[PDB]
Amino acid sequence: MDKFRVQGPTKLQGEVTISGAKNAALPILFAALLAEEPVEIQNVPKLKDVDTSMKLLSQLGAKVERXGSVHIDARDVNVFCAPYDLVKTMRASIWALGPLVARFGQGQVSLPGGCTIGARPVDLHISGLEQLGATIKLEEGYVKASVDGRLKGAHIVMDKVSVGATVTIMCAATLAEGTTIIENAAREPEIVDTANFLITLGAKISGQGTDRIVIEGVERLGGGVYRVLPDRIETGTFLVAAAISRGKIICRNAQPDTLDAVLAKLRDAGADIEVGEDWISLDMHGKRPKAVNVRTAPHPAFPTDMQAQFTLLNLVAEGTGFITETVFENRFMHVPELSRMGAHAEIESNTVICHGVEKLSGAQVMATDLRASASLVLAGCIAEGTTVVDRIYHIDRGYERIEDKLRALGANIERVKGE
Ligand SMILES: CC(=O)N[C@H]1[C@@H](OP(=O)(O)OP(=O)(O)OC[C@H]2O[C@@H](n3ccc(=O)[nH]c3=O)[C@H](O)[C@@H]2O)O[C@H](CO)[C@@H](O)[C@@H]1O
Ligand SMILES: *[C@H](C)[C@H](O)P(=O)(O)O
Repeated sequence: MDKFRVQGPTKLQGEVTISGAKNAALPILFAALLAEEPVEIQNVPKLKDVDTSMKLLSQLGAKVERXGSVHIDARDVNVFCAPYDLVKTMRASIWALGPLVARFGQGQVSLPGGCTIGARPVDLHISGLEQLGATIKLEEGYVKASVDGRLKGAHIVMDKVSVGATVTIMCAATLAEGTTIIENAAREPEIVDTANFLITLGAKISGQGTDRIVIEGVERLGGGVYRVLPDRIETGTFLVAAAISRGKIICRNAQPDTLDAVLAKLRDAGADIEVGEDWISLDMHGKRPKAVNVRTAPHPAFPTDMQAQFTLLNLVAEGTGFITETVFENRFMHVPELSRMGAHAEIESNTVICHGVEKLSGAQVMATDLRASASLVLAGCIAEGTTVVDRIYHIDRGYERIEDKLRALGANIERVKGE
């Protein structure tokens, strides 16, 4: 099992080109199960979850290939049970269910996996599909859905905001008979990107990006060419990397408007930020960041996917700052690991109270999920001495070539294999 050995401290500065969003590429790949003409998806990041999704789609009978772009021809899909091994390793696999039921009248998918940061039920996906007319039963761990004929449009008032369930309902509604209105819909940029991809195929959707999405079902979806938007979490991760190391960075192929909350908190931390049509620059002017208070919540509020990274920022910042996590109930595993590197923090229920220190010390650490693992690698870059982050395959799920990108910013990092 691979690890990253990092030698610190190193000031991270330079430039990085942001890859396509992990969390837009994934729902779009599964939405392609609805397409009855070939599709070309551009700017797809080379990530472990994308590899898993391509294999999963192939096992359903879709013809899939890639490089920068992924090409999919789902016209001959003929298997409606997703394979357990591919389903259980990530969260995105749940998105195979809705398209299979909407287009073929049936689908079976085991409960998903992915980030171990909460119980992560899928009750809202099930409830939404049931409201669209699907009959669903859970048996031996598989969610089995079916419908005789087409799904039927419905006015669905989500009783909890959910990125994934909004996607499931929106995608399935594109082939339903009639109009579907999703209330309390998640507004994330990836939902807007998935909607625009579906519209490219011929779907009729409006309201994406707002709390109310209206879908008018059509008989079938066609094909198209679509470019995935930039990864806002990767962008935020590199901006934090520059901030905590008192450096400067320019992120290219970025989309500033997907990061209003994050950029505002970085400015509160003392960063000098400028933005262009497709880039973001951050300069600390050699200064240590100032601690900030943060509360995660659904988009456009501060994203839970940037929470571990900002915990790190506060732990090396000037002063005390808190990080309140309201979206997931078990997303503080990075804290005890950063404490072993010399950080000072206390956890009070859903909030981490951070007291910034001047410098961290290298240590052997390990994170059990994607963003926590990336945060430990960033800590290693600025810590004094050697840090070894174990189980880094978690990072591969959401970052394309983080090693090369950090190295280009000045990091001393090596991927060590086999012990
Ligand atoms: C593959 C992907 O896109 N992953 C992202 C997606 O995950 P994901 O789609 O799983 O996020 P959700 O928004 O659905 O989850 C938010 C909250 O709702 C709860 N919930 C969710 C679904 C459901 O059926 N029932 C339920 O109770 C969750 O367990 C959590 O407490 O959005 C999260 C929140 O921005 C991100 O952190 C993930 O990186
Ligand atoms: C970590 C939360 C990842 O983004 P997911 O794919 O498991 O959601």
